[PDB]
Amino acid sequence: SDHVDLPYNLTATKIDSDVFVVTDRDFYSSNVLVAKMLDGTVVIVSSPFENLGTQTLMDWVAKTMKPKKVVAINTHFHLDGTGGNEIYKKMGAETWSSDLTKQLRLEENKKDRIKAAEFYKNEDLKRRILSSHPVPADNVFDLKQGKVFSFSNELVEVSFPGPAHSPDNVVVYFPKKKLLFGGCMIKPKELGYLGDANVKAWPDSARRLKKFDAKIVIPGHGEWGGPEMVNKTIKVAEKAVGEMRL
Ligand SMILES: [Cl-]
Ligand SMILES: [Cl-]
Ligand SMILES: [Zn+2]
Ligand SMILES: [Zn+2]
Ligand SMILES: [Zn+2]
Repeated sequence: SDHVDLPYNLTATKIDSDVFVVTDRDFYSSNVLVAKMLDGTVVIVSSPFENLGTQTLMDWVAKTMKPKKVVAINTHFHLDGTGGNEIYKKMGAETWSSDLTKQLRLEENKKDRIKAAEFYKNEDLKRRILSSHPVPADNVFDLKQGKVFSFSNELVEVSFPGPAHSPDNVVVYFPKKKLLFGGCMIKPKELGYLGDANVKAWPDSARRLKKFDAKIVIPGHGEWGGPEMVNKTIKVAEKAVGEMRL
């Protein structure tokens, strides 16, 4: 069997030695990367949307990886990105995002909760959303400068290719495994939710991802693939630019 099932319909799939994709199937099949470094540090990129999914993920991480330390990197300000911060903190993980991601999270938190919960089209999901209280990351770097983590010389590179799915979207590259977590700016079929998107800039932003020697590219939603994920995304963004007359 090619996956393991967790509570709240999370799925964990192994894509490499020490690398898993955990997918929150209740909330739009949101992908979270979990990569164990050689020195025992567990790096988590993105998050499930809310507290029950995040707690389920961390339970599974503690059990299966026995991390010496966990570092969680928010990819953008949406809930698939910041929705895990509350539980990441409570479970002793070190949470990181860009400054802009933190600011947009704080701004989003001012919006009327009830109205914002209407996006969700099943009552249990709405309830879980309202039951959580998303917070920004505790640690912050400058968006345009990005940040390189070093775990005993194993590098994790976070960088900002430009606005696309959102103004703050960052990618996470692991040069050792040639792994790019492109997040929600990887859209090989259709762009999806446009509420924070910059469609006109998206082709150029995705194009900057081509410099990464990626064996595997992981999107925010749906199945992962190779370097071609980026090229498809550019084609998709460019088609949208055309249809919207931008
Ligand atoms: Cl929110
Ligand atoms: Cl998305
Ligand atoms: Zn199953
Ligand atoms: Zn998003
Ligand atoms: Zn997303």
